[PDB]
Amino acid sequence: KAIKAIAGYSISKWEASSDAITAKATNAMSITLPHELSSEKNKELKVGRVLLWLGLLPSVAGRIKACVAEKQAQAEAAFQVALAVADSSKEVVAAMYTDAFRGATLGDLLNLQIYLYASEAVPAKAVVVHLEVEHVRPTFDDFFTPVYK
Amino acid sequence: GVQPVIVEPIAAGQGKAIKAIAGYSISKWEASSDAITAKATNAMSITLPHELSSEKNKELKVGRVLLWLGLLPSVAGRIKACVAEKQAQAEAAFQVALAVADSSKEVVAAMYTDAFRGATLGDLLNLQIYLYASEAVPAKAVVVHLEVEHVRPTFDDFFTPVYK
Amino acid sequence: GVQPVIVEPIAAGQGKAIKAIAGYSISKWEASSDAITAKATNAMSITLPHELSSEKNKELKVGRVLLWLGLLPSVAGRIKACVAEKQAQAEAAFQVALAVADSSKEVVAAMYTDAFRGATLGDLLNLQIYLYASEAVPAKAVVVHLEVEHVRPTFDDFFTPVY
Amino acid sequence: GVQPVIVEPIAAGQGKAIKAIAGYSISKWEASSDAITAKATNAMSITLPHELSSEKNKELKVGRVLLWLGLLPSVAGRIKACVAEKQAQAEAAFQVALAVADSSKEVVAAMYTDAFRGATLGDLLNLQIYLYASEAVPAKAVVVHLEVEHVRPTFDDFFTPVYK
Amino acid sequence: GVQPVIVEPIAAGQGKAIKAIAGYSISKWEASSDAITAKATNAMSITLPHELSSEKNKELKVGRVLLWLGLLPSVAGRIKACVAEKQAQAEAAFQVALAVADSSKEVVAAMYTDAFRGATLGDLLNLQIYLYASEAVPAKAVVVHLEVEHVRPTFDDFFTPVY
Amino acid sequence: KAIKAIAGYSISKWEASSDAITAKATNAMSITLPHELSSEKNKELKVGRVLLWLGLLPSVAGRIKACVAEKQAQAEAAFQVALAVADSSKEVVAAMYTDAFRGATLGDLLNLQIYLYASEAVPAKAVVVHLEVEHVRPTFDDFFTPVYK
Repeated sequence: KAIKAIAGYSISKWEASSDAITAKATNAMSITLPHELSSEKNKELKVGRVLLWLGLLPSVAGRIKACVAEKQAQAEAAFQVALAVADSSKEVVAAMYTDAFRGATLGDLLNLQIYLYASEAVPAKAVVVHLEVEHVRPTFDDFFTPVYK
Repeated sequence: GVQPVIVEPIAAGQGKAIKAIAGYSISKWEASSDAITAKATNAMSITLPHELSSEKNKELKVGRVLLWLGLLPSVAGRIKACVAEKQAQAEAAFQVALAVADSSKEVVAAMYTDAFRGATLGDLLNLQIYLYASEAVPAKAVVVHLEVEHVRPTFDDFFTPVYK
Repeated sequence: GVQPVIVEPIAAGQGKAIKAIAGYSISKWEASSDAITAKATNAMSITLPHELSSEKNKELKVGRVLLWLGLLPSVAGRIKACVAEKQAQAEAAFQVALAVADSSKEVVAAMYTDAFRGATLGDLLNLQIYLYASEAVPAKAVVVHLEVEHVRPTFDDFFTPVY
Repeated sequence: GVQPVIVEPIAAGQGKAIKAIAGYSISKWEASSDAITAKATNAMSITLPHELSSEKNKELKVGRVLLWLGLLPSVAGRIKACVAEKQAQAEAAFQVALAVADSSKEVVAAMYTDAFRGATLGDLLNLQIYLYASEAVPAKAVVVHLEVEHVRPTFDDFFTPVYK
Repeated sequence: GVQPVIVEPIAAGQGKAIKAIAGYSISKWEASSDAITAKATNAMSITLPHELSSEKNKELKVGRVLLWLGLLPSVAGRIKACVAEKQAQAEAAFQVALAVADSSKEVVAAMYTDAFRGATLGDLLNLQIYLYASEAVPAKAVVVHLEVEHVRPTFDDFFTPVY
Repeated sequence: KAIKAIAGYSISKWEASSDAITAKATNAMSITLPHELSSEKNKELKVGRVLLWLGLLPSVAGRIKACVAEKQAQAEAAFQVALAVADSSKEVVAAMYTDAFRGATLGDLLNLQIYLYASEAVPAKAVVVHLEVEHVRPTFDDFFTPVYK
């Protein structure tokens, strides 16, 4: 089976491709909401659980780590405080945050960042980061936009 | 069975007024404009009053929003306006707006019944006002009026305690 | 389902007349205009009729105010009128008015349901009438009619004592 | 029979707040001061807010009035203040005042429970504020806060009718 | 008629402790001061403790805020403190504060019952603490204690998963 | 999901950074309570379960082990008697002590030590040790300090 969202909650999924990475280097990528949730009305919706997993090219060599944390002056120091890390050298390359954000809002996610690490040279678009975020269902999504505008 | 009716003419300012829902109050303020070039657009920021600019008061939920613009009796041209999110392109806000106030209609106003419902008063600072003109217009020639329904502030019926 | 409906055309002078609220009466007077420059505006102070200008009656409350203007039939163009507070700019009063009377529409009128509901007849001397015209207009071409409802005066059905 | 009691100490700003009577609301605003000479007095006019300066709103009855003054933490001297009618002599207003706020007390405030009851908001413009200083003080060194209980304005829960 | 009454003297530490309202908890932390020029004022930003600095907890509502300061016993003079919004003038915050803590009185404290009732813990980062002294005071001589009551956090009695 | 504390119990979390480590060397670090639990009144509170996990820098090479045990004359000999070890060469880098301390007090934890091991040179602050301790909730934590002091 799989994990089902609680009553009154929906799950939104999107992805973001990566840039080039150097050796023993760590990039910081900001989080961008999908356009359908970018309004001020929808930035007030609560957040439940958040799941991170990534997909590498089959020819990518070396160990790739990733996590989501708050903004840090030193990019590498994020991994010491993150509550879960997606490491490509174990059975499950995923990072589940079941309680790290439960109660924040979608507008709060713009204050977070995604940190990627690589021990070997990585070209552009080699890694794809998948983000899945559970949140309160939008209040009006079963109505047409009124015609008289 | 048919039914005959008579339609009664209505004078200006004679219709019914909208009433706020329980637990809410309506605050009003207006802002001036500056010069607009022919076939151009302007972006105008939204600034709160002083009495609603404390951390306590910027946590009040928003209801409905009304935007109506008053202009000089001698301005020639077509004026349009809307309220939307901040955009790189000022003219591109009209392509996605849910209500546009156009001066060449019978009612020059726009009602946003659901676009900003559930936001907070402090979130309103992230919205802008876009203003278009068909022909060149000078400054102060058009005034925009903004009316926001929001939760009634909790403590406005109490004197300040005397022991400071 | 669908209901058929017949709309009956009406002539001028057909239509309801608004009735004053209980305990109130309506007083009417008019003001004549002077020459107006094209694309300019005029301001003129409200003058109470001689029968309401005493201290006894300037303390009565105000309900609704109605404005309507009657033009010379030869006059053509566009005339606009409004009632507001005294303004530094004559034409700026149209940006803050809650109603404007226009001659290019079918009903040339302006109704103020709550703009002054609760003031006194003496407060009307603090207001002004603003008149705009797109073309030049000679004097005595626009007559401004005002209708005000107010609390019914209490001691007026008496003769003046002469003993 | 005797009765023993314990008196509990109270911290600053810990007492009860006064609540307005039915049908009334409280509006607040503050005004700055200018330089005061040693052993001298100043007369400060009273100006209404903008939202309460229409003919409709200057007909609202007044209830209670509270005057409390906040001053810099570094001002040396004694400061007194009162609200009274306009007078030829500024120092002579303290001889007839019903409540004087003196900075050398535990509670620095004055309550006027009956002096101005039954007047109107437009009548308040006829009153002044008198301010005394024992030693020389600079400008902006003392701010006066004024709180007026008055009848709740009738139409603040309604949207403006759209047909202008 | 007249009732006799005996007043019982109390020692320091005797007196009631205010209980937090249902559904709320109280978190306490302290801040140390630095050198203060005589007849001058200092401003210092509120820093949340590390256990409330996450996005999850900065969305909790605020009830009451209590301030009290503890001095070195050798320190003499007058110290004043208040919590307000950020001000262009450091000392102007005392003219708009709803309470001030003074060391020349018996209780050196300041209670804010409604000044911030309804804000968020993240809004406290928009406020500042202002400290004034009549004489010169060296660093680490005033310790500012803050006590804040807020909505009780919901998901904190769990271990961090490690699967 | 995650593991919830029993009735009448709360969980306190803190961390301590590491010093430099030599090759095939083992350091001993004493445990320090948070300041809010350091009083004699709060040192009498009972202890439930204790969890240890650590966060390395992504560029740290070599195998890092860690455990908490009693004071030992020989530092390395702790790993032979510890009931759980956090090894950075397996799926879960964590050490759970579900019954090793259940019944002791917080004052007893000052008699324990944390032992770290490294097979390669490690600079200062490279490892961060996270400690999570379940204990009886303090008896007075919903009251203000009385004003008249």
